[PDB]
Amino acid sequence: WFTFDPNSGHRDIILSNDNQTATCSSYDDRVVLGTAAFSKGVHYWELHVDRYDNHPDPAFGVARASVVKDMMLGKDDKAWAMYVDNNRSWFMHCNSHTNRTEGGVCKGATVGVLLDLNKHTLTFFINGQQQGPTAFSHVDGVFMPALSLNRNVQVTLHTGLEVP
Repeated sequence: WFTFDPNSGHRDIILSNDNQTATCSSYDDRVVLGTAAFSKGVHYWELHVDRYDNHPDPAFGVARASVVKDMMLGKDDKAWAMYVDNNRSWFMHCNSHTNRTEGGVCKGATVGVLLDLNKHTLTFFINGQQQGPTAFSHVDGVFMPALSLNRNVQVTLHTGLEVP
């Protein structure tokens, strides 16, 4: 179980619903992290897309605590993310794009994030279906759940979820 960390986020992040819900005041992407740090075991969580207006690229994944908070997740070397619009996703890390996958998100979609620190992998799901191949492998160290979004998106966190 974790929530959004109100002390982790860019100041433009807006938390609500006992810190289970996030949006942003900015049209620029801003980061917020979860209250959990993972270093072992297998973790799965979901983000429900409460609101998706226009054509933004919210991003979902995991990060080091020192991730830059005022840019899309995966623009620096401290986050591993899937960014996704209404049409398609990309995987991003270190501002490098891999594995474009057709099929995106919309209001009512769910994004699932599977951080497997036994196998050292990060895998994404949309609406219960794996999105692309395993996104990143040989992932090591300590990760916090991460989100970036702007004012065109609102997401609600669902945690304490059984691994599929």
